[PDB]
Amino acid sequence: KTVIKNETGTISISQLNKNVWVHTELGSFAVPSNGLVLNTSKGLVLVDSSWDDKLTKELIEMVEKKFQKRVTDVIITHAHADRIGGIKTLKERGIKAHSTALTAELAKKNGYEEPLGDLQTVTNLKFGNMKVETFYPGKGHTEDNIVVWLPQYNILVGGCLVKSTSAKDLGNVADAYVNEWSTSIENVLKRYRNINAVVPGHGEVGDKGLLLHTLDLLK
Ligand SMILES: NCc1ccc(C(=O)N[C@H]2Cc3cccc(C(=O)O)c3O[B-]2(O)O)cc1
Ligand SMILES: [Zn+2]
Ligand SMILES: [Zn+2]
Repeated sequence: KTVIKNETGTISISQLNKNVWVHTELGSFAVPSNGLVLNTSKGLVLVDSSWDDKLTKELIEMVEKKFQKRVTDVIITHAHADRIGGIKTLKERGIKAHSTALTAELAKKNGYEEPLGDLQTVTNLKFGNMKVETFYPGKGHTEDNIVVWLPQYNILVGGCLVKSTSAKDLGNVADAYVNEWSTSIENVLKRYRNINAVVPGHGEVGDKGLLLHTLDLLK
């Protein structure tokens, strides 16, 4: 798979297909974090920003240069820093920051600028030719965590709800609901029965197996 790094190695993008890339940044907490870059005919769309504004700026600038179009939209998958840390950069550049109402409320509570709160339990978006579904499966990693589905590729962005193979514990559970997290995972497995790739919030891209791994970690 084609991989491209910033001048520092702190930012990397890896191609999943012609129009879909994973973006990965190193923040301190040293912790890598994943999101998605969608190359569409109407502009770039990101799933999740990054740890802070410095990295988010760098990310945007890298993909805008490479793909020769603007970042127009970002989907924020919950209100923690690795997801929403760059929200100030998005707002001041006129980049639309989509989220559930709950994610927006929690962002505000925690002193972040507010994303749009436009996403429902199920929301279907289209950016040029690129179809994007957002789904709130229930509480897990956080009370507000959502997943993102690309039905044209059967690619699932699990976010921090979904642990990577390298993860040997549930990680940061300060704001988690460990009794509901299994049901929420099961809700994802029920909705998306045929998955080609699953992108975890941290770690290597996997498949449906990452969902099953997460269930085992919850026992
Ligand atoms: N409510 C206090 C609080 C604020 C922010 C964070 C936070 O930014 N957590 C992120 C960074 C991180 C650091 C280490 C592991 C994970 C993980 O996904 O498990 C991980 O993902 B989080 O979204 O929880 C946690 C608690
Ligand atoms: Zn989190
Ligand atoms: Zn996380």
